[PDB]
Amino acid sequence: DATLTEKSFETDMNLNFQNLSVMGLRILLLKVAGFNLLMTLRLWSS
Repeated sequence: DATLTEKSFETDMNLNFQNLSVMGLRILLLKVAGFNLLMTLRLWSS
């Protein structure tokens, strides 16, 4: 029950290339993990 933690830097700040950087990285991570990593790790530690 919490927001994991803080950092004050790990944001998106969409605007130019940075947008595709944070967005593209998060979108891919979920596209590669949502159906692969999350499946493997589910049985394999970490």
